[PDB]
Amino acid sequence: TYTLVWKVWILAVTLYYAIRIPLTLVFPSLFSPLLPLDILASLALIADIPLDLAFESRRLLAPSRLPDLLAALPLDLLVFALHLPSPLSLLSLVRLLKLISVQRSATRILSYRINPALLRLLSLVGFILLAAHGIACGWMSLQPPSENPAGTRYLSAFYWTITTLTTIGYGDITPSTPTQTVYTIVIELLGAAMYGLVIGNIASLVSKLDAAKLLHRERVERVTAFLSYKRISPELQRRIIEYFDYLWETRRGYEEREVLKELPHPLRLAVAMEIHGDVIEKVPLFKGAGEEFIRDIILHLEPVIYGPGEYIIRAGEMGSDVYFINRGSVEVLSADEKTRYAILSEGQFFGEMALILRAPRTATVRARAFCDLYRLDKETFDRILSRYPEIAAQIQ
Amino acid sequence: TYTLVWKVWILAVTLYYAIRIPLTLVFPSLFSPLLPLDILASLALIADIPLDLAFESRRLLAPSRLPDLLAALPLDLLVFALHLPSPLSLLSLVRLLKLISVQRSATRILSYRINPALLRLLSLVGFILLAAHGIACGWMSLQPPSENPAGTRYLSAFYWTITTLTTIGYGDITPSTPTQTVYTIVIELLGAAMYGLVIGNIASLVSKLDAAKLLHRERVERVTAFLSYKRISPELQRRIIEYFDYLWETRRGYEEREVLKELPHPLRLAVAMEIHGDVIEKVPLFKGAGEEFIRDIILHLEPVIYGPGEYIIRAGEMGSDVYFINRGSVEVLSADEKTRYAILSEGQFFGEMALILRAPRTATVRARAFCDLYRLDKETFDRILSRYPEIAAQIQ
Amino acid sequence: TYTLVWKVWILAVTLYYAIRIPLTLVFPSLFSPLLPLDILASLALIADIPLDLAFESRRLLAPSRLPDLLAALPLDLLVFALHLPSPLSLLSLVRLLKLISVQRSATRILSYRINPALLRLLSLVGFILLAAHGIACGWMSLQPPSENPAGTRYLSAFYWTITTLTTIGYGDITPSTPTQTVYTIVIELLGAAMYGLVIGNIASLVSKLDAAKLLHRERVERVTAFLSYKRISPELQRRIIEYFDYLWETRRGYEEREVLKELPHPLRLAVAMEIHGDVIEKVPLFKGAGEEFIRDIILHLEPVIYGPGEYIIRAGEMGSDVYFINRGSVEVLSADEKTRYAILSEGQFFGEMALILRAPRTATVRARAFCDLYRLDKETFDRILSRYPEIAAQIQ
Amino acid sequence: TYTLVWKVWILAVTLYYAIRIPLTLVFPSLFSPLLPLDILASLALIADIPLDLAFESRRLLAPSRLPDLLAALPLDLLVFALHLPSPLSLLSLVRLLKLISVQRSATRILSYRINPALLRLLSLVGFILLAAHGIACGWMSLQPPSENPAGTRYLSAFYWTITTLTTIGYGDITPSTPTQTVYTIVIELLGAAMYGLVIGNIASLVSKLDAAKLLHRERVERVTAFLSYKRISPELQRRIIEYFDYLWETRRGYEEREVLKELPHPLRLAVAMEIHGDVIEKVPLFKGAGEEFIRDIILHLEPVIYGPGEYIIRAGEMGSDVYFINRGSVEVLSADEKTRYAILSEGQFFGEMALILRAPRTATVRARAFCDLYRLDKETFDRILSRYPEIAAQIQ
Ligand SMILES: Nc1nc2c(ncn2[C@@H]2O[C@@H]3COP(=O)(O)O[C@H]3[C@H]2O)c(=O)[nH]1
Ligand SMILES: Nc1nc2c(ncn2[C@@H]2O[C@@H]3COP(=O)(O)O[C@H]3[C@H]2O)c(=O)[nH]1
Repeated sequence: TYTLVWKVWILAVTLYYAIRIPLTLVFPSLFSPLLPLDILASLALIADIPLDLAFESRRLLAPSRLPDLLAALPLDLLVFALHLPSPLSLLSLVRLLKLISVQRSATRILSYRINPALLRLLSLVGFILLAAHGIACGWMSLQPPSENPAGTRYLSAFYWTITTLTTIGYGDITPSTPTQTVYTIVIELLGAAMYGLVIGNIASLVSKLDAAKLLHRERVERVTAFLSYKRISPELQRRIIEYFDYLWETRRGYEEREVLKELPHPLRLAVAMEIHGDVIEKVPLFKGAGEEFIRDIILHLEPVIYGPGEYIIRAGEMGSDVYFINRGSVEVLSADEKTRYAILSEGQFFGEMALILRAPRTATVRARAFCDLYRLDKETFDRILSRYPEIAAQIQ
Repeated sequence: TYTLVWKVWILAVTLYYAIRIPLTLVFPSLFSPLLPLDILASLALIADIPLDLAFESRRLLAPSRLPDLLAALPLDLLVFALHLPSPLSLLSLVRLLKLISVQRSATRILSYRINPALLRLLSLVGFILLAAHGIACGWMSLQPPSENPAGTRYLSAFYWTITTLTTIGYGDITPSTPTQTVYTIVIELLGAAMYGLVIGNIASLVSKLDAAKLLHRERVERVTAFLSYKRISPELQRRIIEYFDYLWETRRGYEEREVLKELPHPLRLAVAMEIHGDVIEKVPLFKGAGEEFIRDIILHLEPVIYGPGEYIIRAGEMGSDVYFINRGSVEVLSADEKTRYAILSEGQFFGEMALILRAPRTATVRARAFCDLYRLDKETFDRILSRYPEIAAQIQ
Repeated sequence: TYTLVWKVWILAVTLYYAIRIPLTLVFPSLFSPLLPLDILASLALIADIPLDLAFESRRLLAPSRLPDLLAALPLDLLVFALHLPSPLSLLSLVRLLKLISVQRSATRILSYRINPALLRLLSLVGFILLAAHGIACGWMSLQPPSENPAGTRYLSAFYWTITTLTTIGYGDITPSTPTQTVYTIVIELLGAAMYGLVIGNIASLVSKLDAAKLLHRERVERVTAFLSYKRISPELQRRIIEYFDYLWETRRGYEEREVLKELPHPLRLAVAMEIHGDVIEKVPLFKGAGEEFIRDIILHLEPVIYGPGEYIIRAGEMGSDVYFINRGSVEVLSADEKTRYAILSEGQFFGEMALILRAPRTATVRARAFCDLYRLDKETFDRILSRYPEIAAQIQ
Repeated sequence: TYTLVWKVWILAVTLYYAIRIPLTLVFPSLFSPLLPLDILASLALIADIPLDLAFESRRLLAPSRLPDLLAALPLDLLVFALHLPSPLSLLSLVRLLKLISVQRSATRILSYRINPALLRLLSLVGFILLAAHGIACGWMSLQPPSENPAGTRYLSAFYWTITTLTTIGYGDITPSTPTQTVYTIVIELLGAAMYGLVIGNIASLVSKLDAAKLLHRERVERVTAFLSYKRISPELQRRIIEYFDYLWETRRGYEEREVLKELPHPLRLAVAMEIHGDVIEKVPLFKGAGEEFIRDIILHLEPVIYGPGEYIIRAGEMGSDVYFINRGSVEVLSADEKTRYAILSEGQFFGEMALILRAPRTATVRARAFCDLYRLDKETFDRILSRYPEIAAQIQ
């Protein structure tokens, strides 16, 4: 927590040089009442690399280290103190190689807090404005010298380098000399490239913007276009469509057994233990068993979703499996579907007299709303029951 | 159904303010014979938030609620009644924060009726025109004052703010003062950003436009480029290609067992019951069985597709499985493939003397057109037959 | 084959109207020595709809039929014969609704011959040029009338409507009147929209251009970045990389068992019969078996790929499975890897004394180049051998 | 290694013609003191096609060969020696068809060293600059003839053809004649097309730029948005999130059993042998077994990842499986979780008294950091142990 303020300070220092250096190459009337900030920022840039090594790499010559090395040394201040000429002063731009280090720091200190496409887009907008400043300083540099206030002759140059980079091109102020025209051609290429990069990053940002909502929309029309071929009845097709509308608006389209298959075994055990915690210590058949038994029955529960009105259990069937209610409600009717016995709710269960006995179903269990209930098969229970002899004697 | 007309009314009210307010900031000669519409619309905006709470959230200070709160209060009408000056009148634009609420309402009331990329594109076109109006009003505001009809001095400003935002840039009318030039730079940035967003949304809209037809086109060339490596004969390769052309033009490329695996168990049971309804109550071996038997044989049927001329059953083979015709036709030939016994059609079946007996095939069953027929294996039938003793005695 | 020439004729007729009608709205000095082509093309458009019904739909009021219906009737020729004025002549553009029918015909008569993105891009380029003609005619229409040759006053208008639609915007010739300026604003919107559609279709065309070569490139770096974490030796890692280079440059990256799983059972049987045809009728253990036996052993062969130098069979091992060579070569060495017994090639086999006997390996079988050989497990052979009693007696 | 220098020489020769030929069509005052380079380069182009056949195709009339054939012959030098006129000289551009051969050579000699989208983008930038030269030569050609230095009248033409292709369009220098205007329209179309191709390739380049980091970011929010529906506790949810942060920052998001399933059987055996090499020759139960035994136990090990504090083995449980530590550390506690017995590290193992015996767990094994350990089930060990009788007698 005390290296992040140092990274913010280094970002401020390099942003300071990025605004100041091409502005003082044009005007040498600056730098003279402003040298102490150069002193402070140069000491900061030369002292960052020991703190770049220690407390940053443990917790000096590399192909991914030398921009910071070339940015560290005071290659500037010699130019502005000794009045080096125009084709030789330009090496004071070597401090601008520091921005690669700040890019590479910012693309990992907050890379998973925010979207990687959005971070790249914001970094590109920052570099484009910060480069439009330098291009405006260059255009202001190679103008014919005339008496003009230093605000207005910068304002026209910045207006020109925004008109050229965004490819609008009013053409109200144009090149005159050939040495202006070569500079104009090369920044037309750079402006078209930057605007292509911006359109590419926005196209990569809004393409993946709705993927969960588009994948579900494709999966819901694949089933519909298939069942229209099979000449299905429209009522059942409407029931399937309202099932998918439920499954989108509750758990966002994702199937249960394919989400918690991407967890390892102890975390999947922990999630299933947290889910079926207030349910499994209620049945009067698993009481008195060990903790070894509950962890093995709790990993073989299978989720199903019954719509409103679906017959879970018909009276008079064979019947094999027990059902644990998790979210919805359900009702229990008689064999003639008239006399309501009772109503069940979440945290309860039904069908427990099927794991131990070969009796046929004794009632009709109809769903009321969407249920989201789990089930346990008789074969799976007796398969993982064969290795526990004490409960194998308990159920007999 | 009576809240949707209220949402349409609120959209009309906020669109009314979005057109009117920057137009009356430039011309104070309006608002005076037009105050009653302000009264009606302000009452509507201040009375929407009780109906935003009740009958909308049940069926007041939140980070996703405060734009509607700041849009609700009559922060306007005080400016236009008391003649507040130019840098202070601009807070009458706070009503324009209402558009966030209308965006968030419209992106969920009709989000699955239409395409989410198309909805975002239409909303962006709406916001771009509705913002081009305000930018034209701003450009018309900071002009040098001269006698000019109020239609033409708006028409040139709207022509300018469309020439700048779409990045054409004729340059026939340009900035003159510095305070115009700063405004021109900032809306050049906004225009390049909006046009990047439009190109990005169109690129995300037409990329996923043919996905079902492109996925099948990739799957049909992956098989062809693989079988060209194996040095396959061109006749069988042409038969595979016409198989995939059939499977595209009938059920749109999708495989049967991977479409109805994305349904839950009761809906998959209901779909299979609707498909094999007029077929399974015709065989003279499953008649007299229970409803528990039919629901378990109907879930283990496996679809296959035979091309025109494919040998389904050769006379003299071992033979294990029964076949149920669903869509196409098929013919039955003798052992020498000469004397046609009969012809079968949809709704019928063949091979029923293989589930119960160890006799060899008694004829040759050749397909005629594309068949789309289901089959049932003998091992699967006898596996799910072992738990039903009465039909296990019936077949003996 | 004789309806395609009629579709080409209808495309020529509607392209004729699309070039001619806005050009003759500006110049009424045409149409008079050119009426017979109108007669022929109008008869063609009114006679296409019986051939649109018969021999096209079997092999009259619908929401996808009425553009052809409105294009069929001679709503034109009345305007140009009776000299209808300017705001009323424009309904002669209703013939231009025929292009929807030609679009919908061309997007299905050759939809799978070529790429669906490329077809949409070419159709959009056609519509953009064909609309730039009409927009040029409109700009030429609402000019101030002056004596000027009819080639040059069209050439400047077409130059303007290409400068505006491609968003270059030289600005050398501009609007003058307000009624020109409104037309300029609306086609600036249309030009920005069309150029957004072109960039979107090119971005959707070149994104999926290399998918087979990019998917393999991702799969080859996922394995490398994983095995670099496990601290693997660089020699084996180089051998894995040259394996993937082989598997790209021969069968284009695709795995064998996931390509021919997307075929149905009879076509998969036919492909496996064509592959293992000149191989399986060579072993002296399957000779004398039936055709029922070969079709069941041929569906359980499993492909493996051995690199140059990989030990297939080590002398002295347990050994269970037989190997069928398909593409590469292999060599057979002794127990001390010195005395070469023989060399094998494609179409041959080795390890046949493992299906019938519990003897240990008798030699060392080293690969020489990449082999691409199939294998058959002993358990699978004896599992599908248990149901054939005669070969079960033959092998004993 | 000595054909790559020849390909570089041919690329240099065709780049030489691509710069020189349209520049000498405008100025016939060249070519005369510069013919010997034409002689050398023409001999190179006519002698490349024998080395294109031999040592390139083995290691003459084809639809993918004839551009090189038409580029080979000296169709030039006759024009510049005999002073052919303007509409007939243009066939000297046929040498420019050589660039297709260089494109097709470069798109395969270094196609998997670098990114296929990046290669296409760099090739398009090369072709766009190399075509902007020729378009500038054409614009310079059809100018009104006036005395002007040959550097400046080229510099304005290149400035114009960069202003038009990047769609900026200052409009400072414009067409004058109609024959200039037709050329301007056709290169406006070409410039809009090229800039659409550049934006499309950048949009296809930066879309797939972070796929491994975006796929993991989607998989980590799918689990979180699902477990928020199940009303899970925030502490376990934080533990799941830090698990996924570990699994990203170590092995880049990929699951173990789905990476080395995309290898064939001998390479998967070799990778597992390299991983479990310094581990399996340490247990005092597998010592004295054969090499046939180790290769079969080493293919059935299953990876699991325990977080810091997860109970691997609880004292008093049933217990079945043995665990092999690979990367992390683990600690062994007593039944009351107080007295630390020992600490284990990588290369070691625990739980070996579970494969042979039906005793219950004798301690508590808690993880300390992230472990990355493999396990072997008792049922799998005894299943692959049943076919080896000597170790089946050794364990008793
Ligand atoms: N008969 C009966 N069963 C009930 C009642 N309430 C819940 N159930 C459950 O409904 C189940 C349906 O018959 P089961 O044999 O599956 O076991 C039954 C009970 O577990 C009730 O009031 N009467
Ligand atoms: N009891 C005991 N077990 C240990 C010790 N160090 C490692 N272990 C392993 O811890 C395992 C836990 O009990 P096991 O029966 O699985 O087998 C035990 C040993 O293999 C130790 O000091 N004491």
